[PDB]
Amino acid sequence: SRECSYCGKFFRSNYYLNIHLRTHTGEKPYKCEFCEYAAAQKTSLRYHLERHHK
Amino acid sequence: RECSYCGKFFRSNYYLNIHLRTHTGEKPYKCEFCEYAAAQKTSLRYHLERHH
DNA sequence: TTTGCAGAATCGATTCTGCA
DNA sequence: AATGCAGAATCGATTCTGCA
Ligand SMILES: [Cl-]
Ligand SMILES: [Zn+2]
Ligand SMILES: [Zn+2]
Ligand SMILES: [Zn+2]
Ligand SMILES: [Zn+2]
Ligand SMILES: [Zn+2]
Ligand SMILES: [Zn+2]
Ligand SMILES: [Zn+2]
Ligand SMILES: [Zn+2]
Repeated sequence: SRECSYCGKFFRSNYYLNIHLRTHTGEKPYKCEFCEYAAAQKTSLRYHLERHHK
Repeated sequence: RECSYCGKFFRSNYYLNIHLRTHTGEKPYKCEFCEYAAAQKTSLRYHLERHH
């Protein structure tokens, strides 16, 4: 589907809905190699690298 | 009135002392419903309003 | 159509400031 | 002057979206 069971928002793809769901479940598949930081979305990890590891 | 972490200036020593918590992470405001702790009162107040 | 990059927008959480 | 409450202003870690 494309509607969130938690917050009711509708998304443009099933693909992004499933990414969006992590925000409510806690699931965070992108692990920082350098610390114990994890992120739901690639961009959060990328920012985390640029700012805490430099 | 000057902070030694960030160099910023403030209007008073009272507020400088509160400002330092943002760096030191001393968080005297404490939620009696979750392990949430804050440096400034407004943060604890916001926290109570939407969580509890 | 489904997946993905990339970076701007968002808005929760915090800091700053007007006034007492 | 020093303290303090309250909300305006700001910030930034994440979400969302133009594009491919
Ligand atoms: Cl304390
Ligand atoms: Zn949702
Ligand atoms: Zn969208
Ligand atoms: Zn890291
Ligand atoms: Zn580090
Ligand atoms: Zn400072
Ligand atoms: Zn709490
Ligand atoms: Zn929360
Ligand atoms: Zn910003």
